[PDB]
Amino acid sequence: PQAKYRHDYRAPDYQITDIDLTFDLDAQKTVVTAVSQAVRHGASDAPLRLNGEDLKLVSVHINDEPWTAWKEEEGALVISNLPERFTLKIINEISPAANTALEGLYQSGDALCTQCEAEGFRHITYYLDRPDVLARFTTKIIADKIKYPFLLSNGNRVAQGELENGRHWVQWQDPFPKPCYLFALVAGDFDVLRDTFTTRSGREVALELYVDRGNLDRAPWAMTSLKNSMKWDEERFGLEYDLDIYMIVAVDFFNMGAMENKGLNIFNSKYVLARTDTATDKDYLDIERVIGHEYFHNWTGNRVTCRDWFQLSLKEGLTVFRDQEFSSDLGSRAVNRINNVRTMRGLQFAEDASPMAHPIRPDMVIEMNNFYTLTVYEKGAEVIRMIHTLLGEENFQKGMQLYFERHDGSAATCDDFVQAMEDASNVDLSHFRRWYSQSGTPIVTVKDDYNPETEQYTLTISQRTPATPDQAEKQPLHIPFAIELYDNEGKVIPLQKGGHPVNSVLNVTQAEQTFVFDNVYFQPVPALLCEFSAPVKLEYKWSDQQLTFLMRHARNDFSRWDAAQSLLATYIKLNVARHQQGQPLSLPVHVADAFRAVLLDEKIDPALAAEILTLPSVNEMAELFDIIDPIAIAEVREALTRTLATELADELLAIYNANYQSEYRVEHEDIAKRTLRNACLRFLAFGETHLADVLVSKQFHEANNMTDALAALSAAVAAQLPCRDALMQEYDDKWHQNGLVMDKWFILQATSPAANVLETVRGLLQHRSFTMSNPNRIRSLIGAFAGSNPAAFHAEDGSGYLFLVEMLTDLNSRNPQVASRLIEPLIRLKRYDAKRQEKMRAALEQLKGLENLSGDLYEKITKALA
Ligand SMILES: CN(C)c1ncnc2c1ncn2[C@@H]1O[C@H](CO)[C@@H](N)[C@H]1O
Ligand SMILES: COc1ccc(C[C@H](N)C(=O)O)cc1
Ligand SMILES: [Zn+2]
Repeated sequence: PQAKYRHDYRAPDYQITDIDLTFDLDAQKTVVTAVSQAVRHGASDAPLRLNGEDLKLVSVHINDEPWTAWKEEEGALVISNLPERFTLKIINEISPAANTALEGLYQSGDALCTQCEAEGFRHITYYLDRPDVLARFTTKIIADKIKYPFLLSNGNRVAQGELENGRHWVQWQDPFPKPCYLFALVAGDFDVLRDTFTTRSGREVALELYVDRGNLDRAPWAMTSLKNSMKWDEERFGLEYDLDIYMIVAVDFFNMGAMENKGLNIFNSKYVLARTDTATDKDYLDIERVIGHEYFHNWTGNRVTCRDWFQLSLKEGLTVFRDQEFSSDLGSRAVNRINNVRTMRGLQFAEDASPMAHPIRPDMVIEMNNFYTLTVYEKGAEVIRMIHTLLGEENFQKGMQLYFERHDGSAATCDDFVQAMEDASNVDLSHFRRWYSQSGTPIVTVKDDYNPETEQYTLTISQRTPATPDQAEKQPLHIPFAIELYDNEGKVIPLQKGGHPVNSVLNVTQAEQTFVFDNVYFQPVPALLCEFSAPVKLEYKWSDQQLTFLMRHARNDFSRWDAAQSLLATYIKLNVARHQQGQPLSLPVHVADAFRAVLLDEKIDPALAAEILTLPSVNEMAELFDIIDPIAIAEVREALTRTLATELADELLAIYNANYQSEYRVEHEDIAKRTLRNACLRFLAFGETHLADVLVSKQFHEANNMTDALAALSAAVAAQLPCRDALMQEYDDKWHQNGLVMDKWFILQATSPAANVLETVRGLLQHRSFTMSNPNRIRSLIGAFAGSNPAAFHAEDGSGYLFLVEMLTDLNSRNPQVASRLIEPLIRLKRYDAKRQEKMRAALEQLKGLENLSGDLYEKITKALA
């Protein structure tokens, strides 16, 4: 498995301009005919090197001459002695039914569908499987009409026919040149929800959502959200859909979330199907965001694509930024920002502190499917957001416009995007570019001084990024550091110096620097790194009173939340140390009082209250520590919940009841109230047993929507309430035939605090609703155990590691992409104590020795074991 390097990019020796594909479809043996029009750009003696995996080659012709000057080698078909311009014809066979990896053309239930990103098209035919080769596709699909009445590919239908022996065919054409990773094919029997969207210039677009039979009842929200996505992109970005038909297919078997194939997106059904009894508010909002994300790729990914895979963030950072802006504009901006910061600080930072650390533009990859990461996506988006902070909306949109003017219809680079933004705005991003090439989380240290004689406030700000295993050399970044200063009534102090305004985004560009502010008439309380203005760790010696002051007075909702997180972090760290000494939780009265104040403040948005009242997750807590003690973290989190539950009991029940809603609506104010209600229920579940048991069981039985039902259920499991087992069996009895709904239940099982969780999980491998053939079930049971129950995963007996090794031993062979996601918790071994580290290393060494170890796993194991 050889590493590939960004610096080794070279333009292709050959282009393909046009490809005509024919599929004689059958689940056991599909025959692919591919007729490509090729053009040599490189040296006249260079062979054409086509990529292919697991293909049975039938024939090779060049201008209809059977060719003799070719050879197959590992991963490749190398064709020699070609003319400058020619027609290549390849016939080859593939076997969809054999494809358990779900890469290429595969079976999902009774349907046939494709996944081609990143390098899946080479599993279908021999091709230039690189995203800087852009070709015009025509696709003819021949199949059994009964089995496959719908035959879909990108674009519009150009031809159709019927054949003997019950076969029929449809031919599609997509006018826009594309890299092969955006090819899609779907064949099956579906229900179809059909609608229309008219663009702002009057183009009528046919919208078509394909779902398995009997799922139309779960389709309208996804269609609503597609329309909302299209409107928003018009309003915010000025972008309109460019084709006549927009197709989405929801499939049950899919490794990732969804896929932006031009005009024919393919979605995991998790990110499509919803009705009020099956889906929670968070499912609704995730469908919204994923529908949006894939639609936004139509411009940022498809009309402008990636020169090479190391440029992935060019489309993914920017399309995540767009999905976040879409959700934030339609819904609660602060709740969005809060949750994206929780992901950054709790999950992304862990990656950046791990053996798999990489810059948002990687330099070295073994298996590109391993680089669809929190870093490339979420840190990628933070980097785009920083450009937006530095430029402002108007200049950022001028940059977007210049980026599309220069690069529409091409495969571009991250550097191209940054150049466009610099050139449009006249903001210098030369130093800023280091964010693309440097891995790891910068640590930003802030000291302050108030001089009452001169009425000046001085911030001394330093930065450093620690080395990471991938990069021994680090340098200072251009860090946009947003501040606000508050007087003692809570009013903002104007920032100025020498008689002139100073921008509140400080440019922190050196290892150390000072910023001096004049006409500061009162000692201020600072709000620092406002709206998480750069993806960094902040070190400032906060008093508890400065933090509770911000919770009361800060102008932006995010700051109030962030101040609450800073206040809790001190006390989480205190109590983890106490747990290690066998001492009970300790929490100052004034800290509990600040959370009481949030409960009783009628002026606070409920959406923001709910988030302040949602404790940091065990992953966020782990981020606070150099060495992670997973059992201490889990138990401290429960104890902190119990303490607050006891101290705030009466207020929690008052706010619980005050936020009752008889009508269920998927509307943002209503969601906010429900999130606050259910935030209170999490604490009330740790009340006196009999009170809690009744409250939680009542909500479970009386709920008129799945948000409320699942909140109750999750509380019964988290607090090990007497009603737990009955409620859990009630749910299984009701919902066992519905795998998406059962995933919620598997997550609850896997994340249970019960002593016997591992035994329960292992027994659920045989559950009627579980199967190792379905990525969503694997994620919901096995993934949630390893990744989201770090306490049971890191059981001192080592049983959690042994369990994961067993499951990876299967998955390595079955589905290496899912295996690679699931090994992540073992690759974090150097964050744990020595005894755990030795057990985790033994597990990794077992896996390193597997027969037929996948490249996907090999990459991660060898970084981990270094
Ligand atoms: C589809 N959208 C909205 C995504 N938004 C954010 N990250 C994603 C997405 N799709 C895939 N990813 C990334 O790939 C990984 C799957 O766990 C996630 N890390 C995620 O950040
Ligand atoms: C291995 O299968 C896939 C790989 C990547 C994706 C992500 C999709 N482009 C997105 O950004 O949502 C989807 C599937
Ligand atoms: Zn994407």
